[PDB]
Amino acid sequence: FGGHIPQDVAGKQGENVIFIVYNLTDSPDTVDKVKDVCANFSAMIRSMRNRFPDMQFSCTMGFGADAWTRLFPDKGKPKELSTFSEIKGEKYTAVSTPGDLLFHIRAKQMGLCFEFASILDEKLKGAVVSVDETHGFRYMDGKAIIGFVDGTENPAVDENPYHFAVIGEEDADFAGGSYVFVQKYIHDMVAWNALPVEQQEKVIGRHKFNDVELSDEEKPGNAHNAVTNIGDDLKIVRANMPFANTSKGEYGTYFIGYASTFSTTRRMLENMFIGSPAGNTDRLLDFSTAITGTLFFVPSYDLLGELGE
Amino acid sequence: FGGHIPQDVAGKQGENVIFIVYNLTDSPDTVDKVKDVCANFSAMIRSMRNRFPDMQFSCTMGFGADAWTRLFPDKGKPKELSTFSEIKGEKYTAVSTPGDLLFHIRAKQMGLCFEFASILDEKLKGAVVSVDETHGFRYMDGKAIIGFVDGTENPAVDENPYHFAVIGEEDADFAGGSYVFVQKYIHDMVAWNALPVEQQEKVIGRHKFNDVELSDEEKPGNAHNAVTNIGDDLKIVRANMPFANTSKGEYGTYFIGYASTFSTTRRMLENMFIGSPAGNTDRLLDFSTAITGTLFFVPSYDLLGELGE
Amino acid sequence: FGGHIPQDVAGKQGENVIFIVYNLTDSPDTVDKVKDVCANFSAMIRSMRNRFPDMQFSCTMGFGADAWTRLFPDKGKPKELSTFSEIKGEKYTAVSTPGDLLFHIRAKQMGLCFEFASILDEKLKGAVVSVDETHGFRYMDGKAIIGFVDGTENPAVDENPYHFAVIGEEDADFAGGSYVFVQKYIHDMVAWNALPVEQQEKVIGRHKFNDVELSDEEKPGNAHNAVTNIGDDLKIVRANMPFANTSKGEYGTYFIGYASTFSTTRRMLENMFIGSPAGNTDRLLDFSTAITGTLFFVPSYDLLGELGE
Amino acid sequence: FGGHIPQDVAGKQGENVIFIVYNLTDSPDTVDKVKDVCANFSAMIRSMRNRFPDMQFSCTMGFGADAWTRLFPDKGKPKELSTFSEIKGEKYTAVSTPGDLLFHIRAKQMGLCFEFASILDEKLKGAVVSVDETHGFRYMDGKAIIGFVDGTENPAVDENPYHFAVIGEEDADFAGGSYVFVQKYIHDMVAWNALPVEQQEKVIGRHKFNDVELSDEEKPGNAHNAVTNIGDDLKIVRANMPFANTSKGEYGTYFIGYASTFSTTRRMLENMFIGSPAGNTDRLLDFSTAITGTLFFVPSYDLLGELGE
Amino acid sequence: FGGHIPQDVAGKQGENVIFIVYNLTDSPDTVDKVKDVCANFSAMIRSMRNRFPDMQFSCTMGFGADAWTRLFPDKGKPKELSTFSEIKGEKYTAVSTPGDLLFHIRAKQMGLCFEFASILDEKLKGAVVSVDETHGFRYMDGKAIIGFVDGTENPAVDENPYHFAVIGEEDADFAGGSYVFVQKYIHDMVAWNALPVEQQEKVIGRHKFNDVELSDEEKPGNAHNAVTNIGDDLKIVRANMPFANTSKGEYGTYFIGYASTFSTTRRMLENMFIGSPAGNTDRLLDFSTAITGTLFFVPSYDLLGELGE
Amino acid sequence: FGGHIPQDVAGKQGENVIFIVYNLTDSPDTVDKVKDVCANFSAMIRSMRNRFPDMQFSCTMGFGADAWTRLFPDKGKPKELSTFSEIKGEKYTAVSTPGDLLFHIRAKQMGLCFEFASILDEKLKGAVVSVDETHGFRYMDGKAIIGFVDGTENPAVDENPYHFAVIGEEDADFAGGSYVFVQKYIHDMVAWNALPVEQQEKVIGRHKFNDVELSDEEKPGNAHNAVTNIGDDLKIVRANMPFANTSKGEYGTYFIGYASTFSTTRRMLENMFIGSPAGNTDRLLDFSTAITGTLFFVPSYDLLGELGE
Ligand SMILES: [Cl-]
Ligand SMILES: [Cl-]
Ligand SMILES: [Cl-]
Ligand SMILES: [Cl-]
Ligand SMILES: [Cl-]
Ligand SMILES: [Cl-]
Ligand SMILES: [Cl-]
Ligand SMILES: [Cl-]
Ligand SMILES: [Cl-]
Ligand SMILES: [Cl-]
Ligand SMILES: [Cl-]
Ligand SMILES: [Cl-]
Ligand SMILES: [Cl-]
Ligand SMILES: [Cl-]
Ligand SMILES: [Cl-]
Ligand SMILES: [Cl-]
Ligand SMILES: [Cl-]
Ligand SMILES: [Cl-]
Ligand code: NA
Ligand code: NA
Ligand code: NA
Ligand code: NA
Ligand code: NA
Ligand code: NA
Repeated sequence: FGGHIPQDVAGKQGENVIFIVYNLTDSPDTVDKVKDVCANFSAMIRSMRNRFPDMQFSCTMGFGADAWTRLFPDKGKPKELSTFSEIKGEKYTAVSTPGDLLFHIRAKQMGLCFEFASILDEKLKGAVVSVDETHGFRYMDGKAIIGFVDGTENPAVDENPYHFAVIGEEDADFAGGSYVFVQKYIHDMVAWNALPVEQQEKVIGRHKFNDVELSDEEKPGNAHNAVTNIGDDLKIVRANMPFANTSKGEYGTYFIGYASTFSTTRRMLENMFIGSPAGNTDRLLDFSTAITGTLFFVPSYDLLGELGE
Repeated sequence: FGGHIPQDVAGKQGENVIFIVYNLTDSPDTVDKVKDVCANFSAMIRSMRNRFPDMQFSCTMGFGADAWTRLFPDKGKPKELSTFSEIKGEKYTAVSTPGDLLFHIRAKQMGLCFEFASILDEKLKGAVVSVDETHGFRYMDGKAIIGFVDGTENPAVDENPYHFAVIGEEDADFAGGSYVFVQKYIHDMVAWNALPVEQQEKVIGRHKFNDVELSDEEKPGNAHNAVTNIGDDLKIVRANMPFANTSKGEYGTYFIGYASTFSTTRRMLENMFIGSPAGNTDRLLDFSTAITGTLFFVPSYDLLGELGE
Repeated sequence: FGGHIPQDVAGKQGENVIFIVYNLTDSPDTVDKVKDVCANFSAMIRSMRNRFPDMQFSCTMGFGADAWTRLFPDKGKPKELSTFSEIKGEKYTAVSTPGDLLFHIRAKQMGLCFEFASILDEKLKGAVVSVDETHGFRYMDGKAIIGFVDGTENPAVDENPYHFAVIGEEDADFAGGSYVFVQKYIHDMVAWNALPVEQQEKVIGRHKFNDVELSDEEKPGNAHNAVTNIGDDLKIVRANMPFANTSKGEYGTYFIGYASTFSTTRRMLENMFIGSPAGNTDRLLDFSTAITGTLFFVPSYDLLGELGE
Repeated sequence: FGGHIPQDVAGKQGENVIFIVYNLTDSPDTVDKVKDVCANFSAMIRSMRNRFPDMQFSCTMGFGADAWTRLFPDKGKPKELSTFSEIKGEKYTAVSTPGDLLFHIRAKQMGLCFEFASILDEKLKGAVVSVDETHGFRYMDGKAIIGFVDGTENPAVDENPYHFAVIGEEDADFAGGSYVFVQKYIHDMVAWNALPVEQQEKVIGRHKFNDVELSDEEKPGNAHNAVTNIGDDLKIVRANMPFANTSKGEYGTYFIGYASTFSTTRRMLENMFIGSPAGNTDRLLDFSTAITGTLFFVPSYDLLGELGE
Repeated sequence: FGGHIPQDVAGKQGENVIFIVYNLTDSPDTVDKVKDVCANFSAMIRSMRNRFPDMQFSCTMGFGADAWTRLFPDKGKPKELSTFSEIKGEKYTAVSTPGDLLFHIRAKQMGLCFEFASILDEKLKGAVVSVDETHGFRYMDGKAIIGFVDGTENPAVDENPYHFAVIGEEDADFAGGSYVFVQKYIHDMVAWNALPVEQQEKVIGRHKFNDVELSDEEKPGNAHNAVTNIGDDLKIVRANMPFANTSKGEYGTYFIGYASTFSTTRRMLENMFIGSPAGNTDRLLDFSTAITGTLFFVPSYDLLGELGE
Repeated sequence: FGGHIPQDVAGKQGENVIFIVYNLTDSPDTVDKVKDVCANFSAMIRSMRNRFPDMQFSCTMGFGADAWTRLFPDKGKPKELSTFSEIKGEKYTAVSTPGDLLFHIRAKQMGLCFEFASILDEKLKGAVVSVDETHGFRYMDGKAIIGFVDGTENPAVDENPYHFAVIGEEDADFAGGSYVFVQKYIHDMVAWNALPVEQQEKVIGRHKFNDVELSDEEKPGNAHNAVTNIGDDLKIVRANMPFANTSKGEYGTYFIGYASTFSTTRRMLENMFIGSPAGNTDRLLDFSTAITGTLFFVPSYDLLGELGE
């Protein structure tokens, strides 16, 4: 990665997570306050890890396409950093919604995520407004909120997740960076829970209990893991973090996918929402509605430091 | 307690917490669905503790005053179970707000709280509407969100917390039960953080770093721990659980206090909001606004089972 | 329990377990060697717990009916300590098989169970021959090897498991003791795994994923949890510990049930193997074959010490 | 114990330990400062346990015989609280050395012991002078510094350690209290390490590897565990905590023994230093030299509170 | 390693272990079923590590010499992959016994090893028969079952264990692979335990308590660690995992050694069984009998994937 | 580092620590005994890590300037290995005090540090005399004993600590080595504790509660973190480990700093004790007195092995 250290874009999914999306304000301190956070970001992480070395603390910081150009007009721009274009299928739509800054905060204890987030609040006071804050949690043995283990397909063991999450020499000025895409999905849990397990397995493409992938013969072409694994060893590093307000019957998945090239993520989204071939849409979308969709660029630590100067 | 096993009303504060307050609906299944939960409540707890014996899982279930009489007209009524009467001081008000059912869910992992809460959602579908759901977290070494350790005054070590949290033979028909009072407080963190530590210590009545109580000579009469410790060995078992949406600058404390007699809690509230003497109000209320206030009765497990029959 | 301390008969199920059943030999040292173990049993447990206070070490020791009378002719005999009589149904049989001594060894690490067992081997050299040794393990979140959580029905939370596991003043000379019954079951995993989950749930009587008991309307009368919960608040404390040699396709459950009265266990077995009414047998027996069955008496520590004198 | 809650006198041995012995000064604040600590002692423990609920924090506080009478002339005196009288054998002497206050501080982390001790330092400033401070540590699986597991003989499993550590109705005014005796031993490690293991086992009376007690036939009458187990079910609760400055070749054991009656401890000491019969001294004293010896009274929490009034 | 990722051949020894050796059957599905496992092996590991990231799950898969040629006739063959030739000394024999597939499964919980093994059973049904299954456990602080710490000599700290366990460019077509040799040893524990510790130390070549290597002057030339450390910085990565059925008096060590070149392992075996010089055999073989001996090739993950195509 | 593996000079700070400084004696075994430790050092570490893989055991070994030349006259000498020259300011002095060997021992349990240290004592018997032994502990969330988090400035996250701690090709014969400097500081805790928090923050240069660095506008030029961060990306890897004997009112910090070049450490010391500009001394020195100061060279493991030949 040209000797550039990436942010934690190939990290495992935390036990506790905070996703914050901010929009910038037009205040006369906005650029400076954002740059203060850029300058001090790795120090804030150092502080947490020094204080709580066993709590697996991590935070990543990303920038929206318009925000990047506003904040950093002379820094160039990653080749694929452009506002996400809505993908509208015959039935489902991957919406494109606002967001200038993304913070993805993970730790073994929620109190540490809060601590970091509170300092961001203080440092960015007047410079930002909240677009979304979602709190997530690890559910059992890495299950998505629909009760199936998620993440087994992430590159690991015989592949290096950094290879798939981090920009390389194909865009050398931004090597060590990453393209991260987020979507909030709201589930129809009543309809999902009405499906027998065997039908749920056909929707997902893996066995519910033991997480073993369905055989080609058993796996339908519109299974979630069939359509989202686009092939040709093109992969991203994904979470699907549960969030919920059960008292209101609200159950969701916060999708976050880090990629060396956004083209992979976008192809996955095309396969899901349009279908390959057209109409062969992700069956899981019959139970899941995308209500946000935003692309951010996550710079290498080296670049982040330069941004803060 | 007349041989009655209490719910977990003298438990320590969890690492992760969900507070849910429901109102009952007028559906023709409402009483039956609530009774199903009553009947199966200890089984649901058994399941969690059997599956995750090291995760310190706990849930308590309580009933509002009006709800109790609606649901269980022939079961009698605890002597102090009456709708909380708002306490209006010259400056501050402890508001009285709605709530028919309370669930207080605690565990070492938020995913387990979610699991339990999702089953409550399913079992109570159509019988309830959400009044409030708040998610809390343990912050560092048991700090309240204002950065001071909280809970050291809870009866422990040389006193038995059950003695102070659980109804005894003074109301024998409900021995083993508890009166629980909840309040959501929203903090003015900007004003709080502007105070030097030494002034913050005078507001709280303990040292910030080492949690040592201020000496009588140093402790003001309007310190939080001066006014809320009402004396005569009358005590309750309290949490003040942090909650926050930092992206919106929202910082709060979810107060929950379990008592053998609500008269103690009410006297504490009088001391805080009216002052003893009048005007000697809790200085912490200059930085904290109560936005909910509700009393619930938490029956013994024995009684809970009878309620579900 | 007449002031008698029971052995660990209401303990939770260990992470690692060793079940050993010995027969006595006719050697001229047999009684003395057994008495040496009786005399030193609580010391051996003290040693383990002193050395490894966080490893949840436990061992229980029990005696077969014939063995008890051979070893201890003048100590009287528990009222229900008689060789188990085989229960033969129209289709299934709960066999009665040999065993003079039972050791049930549990800990957070298998190495500690081994340590204790090796010392028993040394102390009993020449006095015993192995009838069976089975090693078990906790499987996920307390699942039985058939993939369903087991043990949720064990008395806990609003009931005291000692009340159900320990002999009381109804047999005062043996108060603090327990009746323990063991059975090895071999499963037909191929047939079991061929069942859809919804049919598996009807066999067990609980939901597979969330361990919620089936409703009366949904639960068949021959479900495992219907037939084994005999009613009238008559209960025992059970494990169903997984064991396996997967390379040979061997999958089993080692049943062990501690009871204040063996009559409860025997009634449960009648319900399973004969049926109540006759023919209403445990559906789980269509997938599980009992290959051992033995009753042992587990004395209080006080009595155990006397036995060793 | 007359309804009196004892201090942690039957606690297990901590991972990290601080033993502090203070003498009182003649300052005109000495009694008041000591009483401040008495009054606030259980609060200081509450604070630690509230902040660090999983760190097994404990502290006990005891008073020397002369100090008790100086500080509390009108509180009466425990029947056996008298300055320890040196026990001089033909070869070895159990010395009697000064000490007015004892603090025995234990936790899973040394930093917590330090925290508590620093607050004691602050509260007692000018009122005390240090007689001894020793820091100890748990060594492997509860080994004493001579490489043998220690503490297995402590009452546990089939006996209640409080019964042996806590004063009962035989001295009702002080029920809930305890007699604690401390000795620092310095070892001749070079001589000890020169002994073959089999001879070391004869000195101790247990096997080195597996902690199994030697048989009567194998155990010499002067073995440490033979002479210190005085019989007739008279027992105390002991630690022998390792301490060392290896750079100076200094290896020691800090003995601390809590007893319901000091007469048991004193009889043990007679057996060790004089011998029963005379000359049958503890063989371990051939490798261990007592350099301190002091008796303290550890009051119940109830009494401690009264002392602080 | 030519850019090839090795299997976990330099892993530490698990807390719980399963060793399975299978023979292939002559069924018309055998090759395909084995290839299915090859193709899905890294996915099965990904699943376990995704679900249980803190449980240190690992599995390695190896092939016997004859099996390799049967299954993969056109893949070439590692230079040293040939059926192990029995080493017969004047007194002891390192036997050569059957085995086509080896699975070495390790984790912090035995239930996870079982899970993985059960899926192998299902996937290989009809294609294999069990030759041996042995379950092992970590014993105390990494002790072998003879009570001495084992594994300290494994390359680590100032050497890289992969260098010694993994084939390099000397056999480039198989770089990233490993030669693994397994032997089951049965111990004469009665004879071993009859040896004084000082003689046991001379058999092993290290001190029993502190694991310090004997000095050259003290260490006999036939000590286990003298004869098995062949010199010239030629090393392998070894376990000696305890296994036992104590009820039958059966105590064993399951030897498993991973090597970049089998020539090192074979030289070690020559030193042990024949002696260097002849007759200078491993003294530990006077207490240990080899009852199996088989060589397997453990391919890199890259190659394993190709094998499964 | 020329392919040389460094000792643990960029390790995190242990939970428990032992610092030992020895002087050599003039005995006729001194060189040989030191060389025995050199030869066996990595083996001793291997043993600890093999036995206790989860206890984060570490030890580093360093040599004083005079000692190096005495022991190893023909090995050359690191370019900056010269006896530390006392730095005397107008008010404060960084003293230079004796020491020939340094051992820095860290682990999650103090018993493991003791174990290692005891073996060093045995191996070095007669060859050394103790200059200092200090025991340290981690205090809360990595706080120095003055109650502020320390170590956040250590290179990490976006920098590699080895780059700053380890000698590179600028001194190729010693690449992989490190310069370590130790100082014992004694604090005036009474004066420190009398400072309001806001003044303490000005002395340190960070906020006490949240460890956030003071802004340039708020941070005085004589703040500890201003003067010790010398700039130009010149950094060392530091601990400031707490030690104390609270009973004597003794509170200290054991400074230890590992550096690729001692010139950085020395410049830091100049800034602290003399001031840059002169007189702009570290304000923390108004509360901290240096009582030792010694430089040691910590060789790579490769070189250490050669030294032991
Ligand atoms: Cl931590
Ligand atoms: Cl710019
Ligand atoms: Cl797009
Ligand atoms: Cl758990
Ligand atoms: Cl009613
Ligand atoms: Cl009211
Ligand atoms: Cl332990
Ligand atoms: Cl008898
Ligand atoms: Cl029967
Ligand atoms: Cl804790
Ligand atoms: Cl008095
Ligand atoms: Cl005396
Ligand atoms: Cl895990
Ligand atoms: Cl082929
Ligand atoms: Cl060969
Ligand atoms: Cl460990
Ligand atoms: Cl030299
Ligand atoms: Cl210098
Ligand atoms: Na501005
Ligand atoms: Na209805
Ligand atoms: Na005999
Ligand atoms: Na005074
Ligand atoms: Na076929
Ligand atoms: Na010499």
